Amino acid sequence: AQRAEGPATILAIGTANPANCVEQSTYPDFYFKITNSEHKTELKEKFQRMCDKSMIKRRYMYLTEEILKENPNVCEYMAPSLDARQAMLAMEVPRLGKEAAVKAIKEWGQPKSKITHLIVCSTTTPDLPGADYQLTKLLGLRPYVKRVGVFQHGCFAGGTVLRLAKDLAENNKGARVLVVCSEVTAVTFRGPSDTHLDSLVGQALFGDGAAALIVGSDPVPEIEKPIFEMVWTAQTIAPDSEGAIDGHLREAGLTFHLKGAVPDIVSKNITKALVEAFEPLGISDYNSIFWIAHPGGPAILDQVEQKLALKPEKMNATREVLSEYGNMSSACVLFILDEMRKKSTQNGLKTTGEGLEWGVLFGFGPGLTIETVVLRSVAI
Amino acid sequence: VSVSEIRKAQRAEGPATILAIGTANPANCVEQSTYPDFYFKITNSEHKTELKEKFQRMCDKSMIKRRYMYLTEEILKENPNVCEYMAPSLDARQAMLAMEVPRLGKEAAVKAIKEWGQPKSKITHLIVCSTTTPDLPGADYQLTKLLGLRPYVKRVGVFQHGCFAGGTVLRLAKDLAENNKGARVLVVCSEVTAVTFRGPSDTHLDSLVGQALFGDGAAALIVGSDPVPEIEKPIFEMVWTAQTIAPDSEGAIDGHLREAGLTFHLKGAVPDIVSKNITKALVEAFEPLGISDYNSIFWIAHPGGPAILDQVEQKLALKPEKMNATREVLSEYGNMSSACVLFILDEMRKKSTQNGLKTTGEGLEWGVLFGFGPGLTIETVVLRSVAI
Repeated sequence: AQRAEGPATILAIGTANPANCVEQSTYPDFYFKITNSEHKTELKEKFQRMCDKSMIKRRYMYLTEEILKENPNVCEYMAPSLDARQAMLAMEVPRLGKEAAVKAIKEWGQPKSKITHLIVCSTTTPDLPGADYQLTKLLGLRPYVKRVGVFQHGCFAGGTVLRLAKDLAENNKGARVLVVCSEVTAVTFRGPSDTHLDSLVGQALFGDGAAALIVGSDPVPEIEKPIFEMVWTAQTIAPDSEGAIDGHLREAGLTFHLKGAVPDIVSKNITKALVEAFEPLGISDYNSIFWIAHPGGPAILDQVEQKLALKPEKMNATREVLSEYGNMSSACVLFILDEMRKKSTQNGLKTTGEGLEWGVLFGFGPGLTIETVVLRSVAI
Repeated sequence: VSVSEIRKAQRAEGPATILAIGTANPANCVEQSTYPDFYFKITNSEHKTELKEKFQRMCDKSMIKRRYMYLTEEILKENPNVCEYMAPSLDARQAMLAMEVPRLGKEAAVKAIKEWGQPKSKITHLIVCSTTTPDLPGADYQLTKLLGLRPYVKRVGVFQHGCFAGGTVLRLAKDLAENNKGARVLVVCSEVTAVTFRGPSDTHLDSLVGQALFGDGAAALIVGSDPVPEIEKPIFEMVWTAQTIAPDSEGAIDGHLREAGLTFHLKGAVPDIVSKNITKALVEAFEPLGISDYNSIFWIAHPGGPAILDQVEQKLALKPEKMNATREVLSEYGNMSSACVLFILDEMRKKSTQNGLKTTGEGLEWGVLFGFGPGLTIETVVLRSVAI
């Protein structure tokens, strides 16, 4: 009587962001000023076009004007600054993650002493113990909670944590898994450089945020309220994409090397992933399922939409999150699930999935990995 | 189709079982008896006569005969900051790990797959563990590339967990294999001291003890539920798992990844904390089985240090033979972090076969595996042996 009976189900969702709201319209002037680069006028025009095409209205950042003034080495492009950044991360990642987790637990409505497993995900973690240990302490969870830390996986990790939570919940009766994704740009922020150009795109897209979930099989009637059910999962590496998205954790912090073929590679490989997931269910109409896609950038969304001839409405929840929060790495897809279920309830639809039955969630990231998670909605 | 019908046809049936084990170590073998002279010379610290005496004592009582290290005198001579106690050297260490962790891990994996005997294309999941990883993609990606596994292998990287992670990967493999029909999980723990090696300091004796104990190595396993009779060959079966944090131990073992690489800091007495919390971990795991005599089960314990083994043995009044397998690995390889407990499982099963015992667990039926590490974490895995 140790294994569970039904499908792993999402029972709650909560999110959080740093208090500092940064409007995109005025970021270019701010960015080039704080990094003492107002004189490279031309390079500011390149960044100007990147922000105008980003389709982002605002982002939230732990890094404030004061903190940047406190750390000149972080404002240069490549200066020794890892130690300073690790200190910021050791405090903020767990704090922001706790804020989101508290809201998820409140929605769930059960004692925190009932949480049996914990999965914590962040692009990087500064020490040993990892962030999972820190969050266990800050939330006051059972000392014997089973922990798993997911670090340096990157932008596709929203799918990864769902994939892990599914097996932990389904193979253990009574198991209730707290999942937390917390991302903070203190590890990636740096000054502009007309040489390292691709590093510039991250400064125009990346933002801060955290999202938490409670996942479990065999929901208790009325006491717990299902939102979405997980059905099948997969992970794969796109062919001829090595180096498409690289990252290096060094003494100058974390630097990225993402080329311009990214949008092309993702969209060209999206069809195979969909067939692998839905052909077994006899589903061929991709406008008949609800969508959740990691908004790595606007181009990825435009080409997937064009490639499959999706109605513009399919990418709505995804584009709404990109517009109001920017690219929060692993946390994005979880924010999108929240936006979709809230919007559906708001407009009086019949299911948490915009009134539809089946859906799909995609994570995209380093090693040009594509994570796929098939979902099913819940009535009303 | 309904989700219910899908779930029913998706799950596996029996308990996760270890089907093969393989290990590997760097080619450079370092004798312990003469390490003090070697270490103080390469770090240009021969004028620290008193400090060297202390280190000689540490090495003499470590119960380690030798270790294998990727770091050689030639490499050390090319990286001057790596020889200092705390100088800017992370970038150089990252380049070393980027190559060695995946290379050493692949060597062990090839041996495990050979024993298993089945196509590499049938591996559905991959778990790679290492104290740290230098880039994005993580080491799990590189191993997949080096081995040529199917691109759709489901991967999970376990980084910055530490010395207790040997238990962590078994705990994860248990759920991945048991909840997915046909799943075959390749598990790899690869540890390289290039990330922790540093010069001696008379104000950081805890860092120095680490220089006397840590060694390099990798271990690989194939784990799966529902073994094909007479084709696949079960070695050990997993029964139950647990993880806990010892009370009042925050600070006992901590590491920091910084510009000077990875450093460790201790607080209190680790051996005492482990030995005082071990009985409760055992009672909770074996009470349900009706076992109170710990000399009646086979043992696998993370050899963090010789003192932990001595105190555990004394606390439970174990016969000398109980720790044979554990002490053999500590003696022949040193503390290889997460990989240790996996080397011990291999030693125990090989010796049981060699000396004619009736089960892979020294002729006994039940056994236990313990992992100890940062945030004073204790991982417990209950095991059942296999006949002959």
